Amino acid sequence: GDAYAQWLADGGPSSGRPPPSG
Amino acid sequence: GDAYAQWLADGGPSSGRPPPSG
Amino acid sequence: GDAYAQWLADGGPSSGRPPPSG
Amino acid sequence: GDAYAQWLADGGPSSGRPPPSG
Amino acid sequence: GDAYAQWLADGGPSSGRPPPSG
Amino acid sequence: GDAYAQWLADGGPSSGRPPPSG
Repeated sequence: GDAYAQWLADGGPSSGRPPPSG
Repeated sequence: GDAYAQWLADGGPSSGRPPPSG
Repeated sequence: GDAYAQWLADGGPSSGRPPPSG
Repeated sequence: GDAYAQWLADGGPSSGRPPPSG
Repeated sequence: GDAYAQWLADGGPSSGRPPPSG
Repeated sequence: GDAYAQWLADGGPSSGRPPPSG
C-alpha cells in the first residue's frame, strides 16, 4: 500500500513502473 | 493496480462505481 | 463542487467537457 | 483542496455533506 | 478500496496510519 | 480544474504536493 501511494505520486501508469502490491 | 488508478482519478467512491482490484 | 465530482466521474479531462467550478 | 479530496473519498455528492472549498 | 482512498486523502504514508486493504 | 484532476490522480495529499487551483 505505501509502494502503491508512491507509484501514484510518480504518475501511476505513466511512471513506466508496475503498480506495486504494497 | 491500473484499474484502481483510474477509479481514483474518477473520484473513487464519488464515481458511483465499486473499487476494482487491479 | 458537485459538478466537479460528476466531471471526474465522467473521465475528467477525457470527458471533453470543461472542468466545472461547482 | 485537501478537504475536497477526503470528501470525494467519503462519497462526494452522495455523502450527506457539501463539497469543501479547500 | 474505499478506505484506501480516504487514507490517501488523509496523507497516505505520512499520515501516521497504515494503508488499508479495502 | 485540469491541474487538480492530475493531483488527485497522483494521490492528492499523499503526493507530497500542495493542491493546485485549476
